Amino acid sequence: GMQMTKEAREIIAHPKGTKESRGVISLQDYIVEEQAMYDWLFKNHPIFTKYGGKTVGKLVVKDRGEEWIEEGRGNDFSKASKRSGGEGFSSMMYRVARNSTLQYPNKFIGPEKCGECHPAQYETWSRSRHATTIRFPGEHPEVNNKLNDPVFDKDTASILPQGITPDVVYCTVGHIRTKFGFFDAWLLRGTYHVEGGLLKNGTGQIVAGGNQWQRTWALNLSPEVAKKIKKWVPDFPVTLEEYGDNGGYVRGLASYAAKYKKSMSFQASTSYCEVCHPWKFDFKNESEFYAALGNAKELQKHTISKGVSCEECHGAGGHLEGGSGLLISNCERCHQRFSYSPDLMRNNPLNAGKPDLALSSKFKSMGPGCGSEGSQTYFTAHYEKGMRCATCHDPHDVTGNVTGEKGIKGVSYNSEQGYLSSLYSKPKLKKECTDCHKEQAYIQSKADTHSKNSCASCHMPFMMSCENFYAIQFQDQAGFDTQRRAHIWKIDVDPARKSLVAGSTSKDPRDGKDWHFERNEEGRNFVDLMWACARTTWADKDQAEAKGCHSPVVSELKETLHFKDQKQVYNEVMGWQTPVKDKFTQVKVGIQGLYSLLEVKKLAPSDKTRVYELIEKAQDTVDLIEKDGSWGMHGFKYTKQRLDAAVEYINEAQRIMKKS
Amino acid sequence: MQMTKEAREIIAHPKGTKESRGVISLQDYIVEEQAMYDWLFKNHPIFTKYGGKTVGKLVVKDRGEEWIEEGRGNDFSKASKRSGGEGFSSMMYRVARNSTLQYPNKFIGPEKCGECHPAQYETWSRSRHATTIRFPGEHPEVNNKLNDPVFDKDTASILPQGITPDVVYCTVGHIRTKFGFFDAWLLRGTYHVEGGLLKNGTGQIVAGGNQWQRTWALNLSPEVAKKIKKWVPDFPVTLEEYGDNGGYVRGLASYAAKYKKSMSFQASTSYCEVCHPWKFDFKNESEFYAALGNAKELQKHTISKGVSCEECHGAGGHLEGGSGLLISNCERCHQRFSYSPDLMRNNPLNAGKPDLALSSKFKSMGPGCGSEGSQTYFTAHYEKGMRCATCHDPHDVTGNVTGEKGIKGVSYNSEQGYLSSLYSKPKLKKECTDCHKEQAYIQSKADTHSKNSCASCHMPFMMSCENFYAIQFQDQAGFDTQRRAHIWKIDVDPARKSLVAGSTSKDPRDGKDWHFERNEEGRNFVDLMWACARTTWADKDQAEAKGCHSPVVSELKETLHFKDQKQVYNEVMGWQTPVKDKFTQVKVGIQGLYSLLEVKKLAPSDKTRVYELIEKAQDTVDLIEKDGSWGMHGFKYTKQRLDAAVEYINEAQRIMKKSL
Amino acid sequence: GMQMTKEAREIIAHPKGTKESRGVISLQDYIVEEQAMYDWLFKNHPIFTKYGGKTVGKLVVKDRGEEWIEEGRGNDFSKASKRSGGEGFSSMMYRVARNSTLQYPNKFIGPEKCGECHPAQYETWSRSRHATTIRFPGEHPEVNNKLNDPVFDKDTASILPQGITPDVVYCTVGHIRTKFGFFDAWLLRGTYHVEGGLLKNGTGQIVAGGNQWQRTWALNLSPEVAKKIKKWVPDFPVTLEEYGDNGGYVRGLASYAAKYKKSMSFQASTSYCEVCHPWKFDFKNESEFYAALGNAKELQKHTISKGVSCEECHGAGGHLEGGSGLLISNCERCHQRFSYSPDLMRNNPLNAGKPDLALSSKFKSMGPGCGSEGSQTYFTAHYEKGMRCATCHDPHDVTGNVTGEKGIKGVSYNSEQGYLSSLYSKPKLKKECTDCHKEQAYIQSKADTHSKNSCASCHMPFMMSCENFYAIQFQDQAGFDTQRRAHIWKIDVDPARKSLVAGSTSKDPRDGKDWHFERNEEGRNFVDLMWACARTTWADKDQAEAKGCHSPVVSELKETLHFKDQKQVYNEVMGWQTPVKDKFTQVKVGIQGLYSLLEVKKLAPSDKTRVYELIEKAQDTVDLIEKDGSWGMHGFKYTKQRLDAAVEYINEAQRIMKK
Ligand code: HEM
Ligand SMILES: O=S([O-])[O-]
Ligand SMILES: O=S([O-])[O-]
Ligand SMILES: O=S([O-])[O-]
Ligand SMILES: [Cu+2]
Ligand SMILES: [Cu+2]
Repeated sequence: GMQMTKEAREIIAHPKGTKESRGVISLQDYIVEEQAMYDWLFKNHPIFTKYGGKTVGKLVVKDRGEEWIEEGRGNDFSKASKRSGGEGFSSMMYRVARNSTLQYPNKFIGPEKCGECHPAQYETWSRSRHATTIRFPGEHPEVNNKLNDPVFDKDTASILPQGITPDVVYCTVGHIRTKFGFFDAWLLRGTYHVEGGLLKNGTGQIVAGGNQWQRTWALNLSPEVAKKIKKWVPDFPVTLEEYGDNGGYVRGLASYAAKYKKSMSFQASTSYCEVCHPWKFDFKNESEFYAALGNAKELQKHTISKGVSCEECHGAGGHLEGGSGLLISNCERCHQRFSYSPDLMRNNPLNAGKPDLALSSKFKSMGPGCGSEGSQTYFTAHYEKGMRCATCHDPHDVTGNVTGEKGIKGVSYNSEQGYLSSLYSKPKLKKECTDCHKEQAYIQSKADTHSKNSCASCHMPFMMSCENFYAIQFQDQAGFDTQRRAHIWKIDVDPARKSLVAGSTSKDPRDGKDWHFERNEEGRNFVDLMWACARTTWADKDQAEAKGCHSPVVSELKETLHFKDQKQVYNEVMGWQTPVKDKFTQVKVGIQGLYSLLEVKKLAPSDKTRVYELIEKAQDTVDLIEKDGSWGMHGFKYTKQRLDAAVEYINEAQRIMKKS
Repeated sequence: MQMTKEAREIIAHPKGTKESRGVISLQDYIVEEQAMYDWLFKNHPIFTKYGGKTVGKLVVKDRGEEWIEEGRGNDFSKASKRSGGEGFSSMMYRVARNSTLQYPNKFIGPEKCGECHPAQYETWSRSRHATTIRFPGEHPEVNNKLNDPVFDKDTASILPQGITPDVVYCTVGHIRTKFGFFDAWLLRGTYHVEGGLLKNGTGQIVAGGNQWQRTWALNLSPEVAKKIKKWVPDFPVTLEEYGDNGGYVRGLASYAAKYKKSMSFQASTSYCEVCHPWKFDFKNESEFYAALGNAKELQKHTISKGVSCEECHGAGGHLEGGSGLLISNCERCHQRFSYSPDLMRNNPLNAGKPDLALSSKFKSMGPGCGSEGSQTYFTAHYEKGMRCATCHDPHDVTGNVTGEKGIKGVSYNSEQGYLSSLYSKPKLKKECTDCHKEQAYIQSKADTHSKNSCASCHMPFMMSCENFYAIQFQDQAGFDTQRRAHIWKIDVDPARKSLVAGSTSKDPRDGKDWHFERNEEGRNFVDLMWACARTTWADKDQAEAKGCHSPVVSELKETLHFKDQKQVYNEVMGWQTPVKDKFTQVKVGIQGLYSLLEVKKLAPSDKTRVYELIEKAQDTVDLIEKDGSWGMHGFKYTKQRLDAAVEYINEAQRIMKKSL
Repeated sequence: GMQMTKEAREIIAHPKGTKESRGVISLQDYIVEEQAMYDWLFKNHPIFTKYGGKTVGKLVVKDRGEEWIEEGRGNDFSKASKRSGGEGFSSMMYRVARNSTLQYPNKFIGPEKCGECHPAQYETWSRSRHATTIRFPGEHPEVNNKLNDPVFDKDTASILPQGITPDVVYCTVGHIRTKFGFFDAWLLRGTYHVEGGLLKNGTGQIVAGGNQWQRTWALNLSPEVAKKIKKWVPDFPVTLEEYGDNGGYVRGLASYAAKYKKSMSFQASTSYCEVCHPWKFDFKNESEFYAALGNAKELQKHTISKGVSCEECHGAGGHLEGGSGLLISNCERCHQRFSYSPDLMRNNPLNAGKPDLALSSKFKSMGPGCGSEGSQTYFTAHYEKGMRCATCHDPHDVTGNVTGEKGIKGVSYNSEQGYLSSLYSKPKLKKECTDCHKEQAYIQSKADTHSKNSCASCHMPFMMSCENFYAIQFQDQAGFDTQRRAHIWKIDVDPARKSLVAGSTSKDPRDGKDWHFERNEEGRNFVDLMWACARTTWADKDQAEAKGCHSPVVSELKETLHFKDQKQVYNEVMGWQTPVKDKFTQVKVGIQGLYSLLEVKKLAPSDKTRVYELIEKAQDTVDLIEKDGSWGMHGFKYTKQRLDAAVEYINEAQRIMKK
């Protein structure tokens, strides 16, 4: 029936933490501390006290033992390592650095207190999604504070699912940007709704799923857009019923950590959400905490920090006397999301004994997860060269000056609330690509086909699934659950090889088993050309402003520029790169031949001068093209024409040489 | 006699965090200061010996005004959503760790850090950070004569009349700019004693006459002042013309006081301990209060003076029993943010973003010393991730500067290294030329300003350390000019000014709400009068380059004495207009010729030759565009490159001309 | 009477620490706290309890008083400083940042617990020599776990010297890479062996020295190689006896902190080793610690951190609740090793009052010591520009993918334990020379004599001594005790000036007194041509794959490329640089004159265009060669191809200007 997971039960039965032995809290101490919470929930959550433990769909407990220990094949990683004799535990993706929300008292003073002395950082931080990821009812002006009304069209979803009303919700998680979710007053993750009644008075039935409000489904993927995609992808779901387990009762409210009417996780905020979308309460001790649980108002009134606040990155009380000590976040708590791939291990016998080298990112079904930018960057040249998040990003102003969409006429949507209203993100950067890649920027600056595209538009497609909307993941088509920006940069040019592949445990192309990034010959992640050129998304401002790129679904270009498969994209690339690489090689061979001749042939001074001059001008051209390294993809006309001139330089020198 | 209204309101309704959370925050510091002021009202000699009677009124200035109200913090607070607009904002003056009111502390002193880090002790100890706080007997640069004239026999001593070393806890400062003193009661020295000696309670307490100023004592003689008056007719020459700002002898001005009219009554705790600190070894507060009033006792129990290792790195650093290691970002002492209602109002894009209307603390009409951080905050360097530590060594902040052997003063001694110096030469990790290669390359060619440093134009000494408003005539780029601006961007305009009065100003001399202007990119900028024609005696580059174009200090011919910004602007236009005109024709030429290369009627070899010439010309355009000074970095070289490109374009046109 | 050092006792008699006065432990507190340990050892170590205090060779106590205070002339530095009126102390090279191994309880949880949440960094750190510098018997698969049999040839050394058996060894220190040492079960540094019996039985005699297993002596420096070296360096030692006090009873076991049969340091791990090759125990208090001492098994059982583990760099407990506070190591605890040189101060009157500017590195006799990369880099352009270890190095994967020497057979050596078996190091870097030095890299990329060398091959010779094997230090010949890589970069071009020189106090070229680095006119350390080009070493994989470079000992090149002195190297450099500089000057002067002429001669527009084209293309060449700054040493053939073109350009423009 109802119990903690195996992993947790095994650690509880034989704990090897350090709190008692060393006076220092470590991973296993966090697994054990969670037991009272689950015991309290099995006795006091309405699902047991009012609904008799009955649900439409099976309840499935998912505590820190599964999230912090088992996730990302941490047991396989552990067995593959020498650490603790191959007998230890590995927390691949979900863990905290400091005390959890089960420890009272804590030393948090709240971001407003940091802001008294650091008013400048408070301002830029406070207009970011870090600051408002956790909010209370009354803090949603972007839907005029109507959490139970349709956001967009009147037949699509509200933020809160039916039967969940604001007075039984501790908080929402998320934004209009991508998705929302909710926590009830007992700090249980909202993996359910209530049909035929309300949670608030124990009426109706608890139903699994239909729990996660999804912007793209609600706004952009109408039945007519779905039917357009279905012309290309004959399995694409159109009717609500074709979304199946991933769906629900109304377009816009999908099932997440649940399958609709079939199963639902039963999970406290402590097991998972506190890692990345946190809050902290001001209670003196845990009794005060347990007495306030189940009362949304009392919990809210005692909330001293919401979301990714100053102290979540910099430590409770920062550097203040009596505080816990200053930290400077490297972001890996919430943005790394390592996941071990036995396939990457098996496929490269050179990696033997180095299970770190077979790390991938957490996948949500067939797409790399949101909050995986760190595990993605780990296998890039950038990271090898010492670059980290803070190299490029401002850590405070992470959302930027984005705004609402005035053209949307929805039932509750209000476009005028700044970033709260926005469908996009524009993080403030310390470094642009053009700061370090000057030759690429130079070629790209010459007026041509993509000369208005940002560097990011080809190099950082929106490959990541935040929603685990597997009903719409058709990855070989570079769509359609595409809400976060890949941090990989390297573009592979190949007719067939894919960035994203199924694990060897997969038995159907759509089962979603053990999907992972593939690695190229340099041991790095890469972006395939279907993602780079032809991806489909509604999260990409650059793409929206460049005619939807080459997506058969969102491109506004003529239809002969709609790219349907990677081989077609590859052949377009080849049409540009092959003549460029031919002229390049011709020049290189010409330069070498002429330097050989100059070592033995004697020429009149004015002719010697000219021959040398042409060789060196040809060399300037080939050095520039070689350093650029795109073989015409950063600007074909400038590139081809410059090389043509250089071939002609070589031809002139050869005539002069032949003459003498 | 009472604490300020601001401090009293917080005392009446405190909302700090020391009791509620075990963590000391801003409001706790306001509250803790009460006992000190109660003690000073009963025990300070002004009251116990002079009966409360002063020539000039006493105006209490505690943390309530310094750490809360300054920089228009209450206006910033009301403009913020933080705490519903009802909070407090510490804009410029606050500490990060315990104040000097908490005993015991964990400070061990810099000599102990020095035992294991002898290398950093050596570089730090020969810096002004190390000696900004000194005790009588530590002033070899004036032969330890604190009561005799430093320079000429008719100019000031460091300590004003009535103030003797034995009633002084310390001096603050150096010969570099200015000195001040604290009395043995740790009250700031905003007064002197006429017809008597403080130590005897004889004579009368007189407001002002309290801050020794190097520039007034040494450089600004009535002869120099008369020379200035010739250009600037309201410039003061006689001592009485210096008015409230002055005093009874040249070289002792009034600061935090107006001569015979008003004087601040302020403990060290309210203000100075933020930036020119000290720490005592007392085991508790009773020992501290028992020593107060005894200079020798305080001195003996002083464990840290000035900006010592632990002031940046934390009491005890990383040592066991220490308070935890810090790495200073310098904003404690070098930021000095100040909110400008005008910057908010003037730019409706800034609405709801009061951080964007931040300026720097002004000392009347000039940006204050220690505002390098609030200046750099609104620069491209800062946007690109650059911070103090990007360019500066944090230890060797003074450099190898020395005294002036040519000065013959009553007490000045020129042989004490940096103590004797008029200048500063901070050690740098990065020079402008390390990152700005095109600019450095053009600037390296022998020409008019090729021997100037980059910093000589880009970083003028715009900042007032002394608040010597008697001599501030900002439209003329003088004359209270002691610290170096960290702005870099130079605006090229006939009239627009860096520094402007606030809209509360009713007279050009009243100095109300002065602030920096912002350009179209939202950045601070340096006007041409500052960049080219400023008058200062703190700038060694300017002293070694014939005084630049200051009508007051220039040793150049008189037509190179620039008297207003329009004149400077016309000189800049004499260079940039022909450059920009030629550049423009070359660029249009290149584009036109490139487009005409698709005309038949052109021999192939003519076609290639045309290309070869416009290609070379494009190199010139690219260098000039990148440089971006339009000849200000080296007119002769810029002209040599453009003359070449003019020939290339005329030769290509000559060849094109045959087609017709 | 066995007692602590003069230096320790003087501080103990007049202590000026901060632990009692301020609640904060500082340097003098660490000196004071070492008393009980030495008193315990004088009473309880087998040297006294089983061998009656008798040893072949004099016992010389060396505690924190000498190591943490007197070393590197800290007393001279102190007297040259204004700090504490010239009357303070200065810890030049050996000191800790946080509690020593004398303080109990501590807050260490061990690297496996860090790695539970940081599995990635655990993996890379765990395959590095930081992780395994401290090991217990049982953990040496690279010798088939035979610490008492010969490693390599049957007539060379085992890791543990005779009389010393695994059961009375707490740990080894080191690797096959360079050398090993041991600590006995009482945590005394192994500066001795036992002849005629076993330490564990109290039989035999304690003999001084012959205590440090040395890879290069054991493997590479056979009597035939030594004879080859002797042909060039006549005083070079060939027979065991010619190694003298530095030597011992078997090739491969040298004397270190000891002179064979003559003297031996008596030193607890606390005095020196715990700075840089540390461990930590889990004991609740110092009683459990002392009760365990002398029992290797119980000490091992209670060892919670070994070697340079996560917490040694990051702090006990890291950032965890109840831990001691996160640190980010800047490496200077173990890799700096500053040493004050009164010669550098005296030779430069400008440095007066500034003793920091006369800092050098720890020397082990006549070679800069291992673990002095920091004091070296401190006087480099790179450091002046803000570069630190972490600019170039990954701090975790510091060993790299190096492997055993397959092809050598030895009685015990096992070549398939990966980095454990390896003779070399390949630290993972964040930045390569070529990332910042583009012009140099471009010229070096052109196929030519050295175009296949790494940048580091010439710029970072293996100048440093790990072993203090002074019997084989002949520094004017750039050999032969050469185990770690110099971090200096700047190459000086001179027929005679040397990087490494003897102090003023030296009275014999081989007495090894006060050796230091010389400083050039820019105030920096520099690499002389002998070290850069013709050095001899067995630690440099780049050199072994490039035919041994120009070493007369290891070079496989023709004998005319065996460089025997610096004057010869210099003459080879001048043969490249002189023609380059001559053409460069010709071009540069010609550009200048052409631009002047253009100001006052008139030409046909079409001629004028030509003169400009030729001058600008010559300028491009001048700017590249000048920025490169090697005057052909980065690629003579290409450098000459560019300058040959630019001489033509200028000649042709002068031709045109003549009419
Ligand atoms: C791409 C690899 C290398 C880089 C990045 C590099 C870098 C440098 C740099 C920055 C300098 C300073 C130049 C100056 O003073 O302006 C230099 C000088 C020098 N390098 Fe290299 N180097 C490389 C490879 C080599 C190799 C393989 C050798 C020897 C075969 C070598 C020998 C020298 C010498 C002898 C100098 C001194 C030149 C002089 O001052 O006269 N370098 N190198
Ligand atoms: O549930 S969060 O990973 O999108
Ligand atoms: O009083 S200080 O800001 O020059
Ligand atoms: O004994 S360690 O300095 O190679
Ligand atoms: Cu997500
Ligand atoms: Cu000042």
